[PDB]
Amino acid sequence: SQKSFVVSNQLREQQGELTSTWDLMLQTRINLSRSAVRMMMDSSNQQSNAKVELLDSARKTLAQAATHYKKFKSMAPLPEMVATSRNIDEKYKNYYTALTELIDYLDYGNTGAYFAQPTQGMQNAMGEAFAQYALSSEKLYRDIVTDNADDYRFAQWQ
Amino acid sequence: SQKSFVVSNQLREQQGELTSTWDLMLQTRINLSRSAVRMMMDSSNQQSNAKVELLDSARKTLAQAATHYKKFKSMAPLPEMVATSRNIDEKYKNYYTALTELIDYLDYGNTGAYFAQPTQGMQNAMGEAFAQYALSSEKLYRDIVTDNADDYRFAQWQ
Repeated sequence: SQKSFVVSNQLREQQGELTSTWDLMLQTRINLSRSAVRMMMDSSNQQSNAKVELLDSARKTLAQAATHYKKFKSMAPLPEMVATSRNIDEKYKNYYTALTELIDYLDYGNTGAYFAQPTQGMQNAMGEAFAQYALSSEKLYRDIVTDNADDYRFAQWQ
Repeated sequence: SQKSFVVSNQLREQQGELTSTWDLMLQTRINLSRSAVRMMMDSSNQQSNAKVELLDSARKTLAQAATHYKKFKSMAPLPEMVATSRNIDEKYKNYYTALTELIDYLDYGNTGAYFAQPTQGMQNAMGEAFAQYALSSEKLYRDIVTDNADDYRFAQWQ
């Protein structure tokens, strides 16, 4: 099918990869918090072992998030999506770096530095960026498939 | 026309409400864990004082999740989506109930009951169900927009 089908499909797949990225960043946050609460309990016998398996689960979900994000970046943007795509990038790198620092803080037993990070603010900023992306994508998508402004070229360095 | 557009747009809106539902269940899980961790810092701290605020934030996100799910349910399924919708309902109800039970334990500071509840498997089952839904929807969407339509009718109700 059709070249507008390729373009419209691309927008849905880009959204799908960002959805997966965001989901897996949230799962990373959950896993890290589960690890932290284990480290705040009377140690060994209970946990001290669990805390490690949970931190490893956080590493895994975060690597999966980064994989989805790389797949996102592999799909050329529509020119009208470049600005919101860059805003996604800015917030993603900040939250991704925040979660990698959390992993590190817990890996060395540093719950104080874990609690000290303003993680929630960075999560919220990503969430809001992801929402603005989805608004812009959906409105372009409508234009494309009702011919109201296909575009209909990918960004490219011609 | 276009009725084809009404149907395809419906599939996308349904996927969007389920995405919002899942996102907000995960944020509930995060907020619950952030509350639980503060319930274990306890005493002076400063960090601990937010334990009730965080549990309230969890109540908020879970209620938002339920609202998105109600919106999902407001949109009549196509017959081809009924089975996977029912599977989503099952896994949603189990995970929603799990989260509410976590809330009710932390309501009284019952962190041992909170830790004992086997939440992670219900979370995972929900996640799998959402994945399966998303794949079936996308496949159906592609069938719909590549024609023929005609053709696609919403569920009837007698």
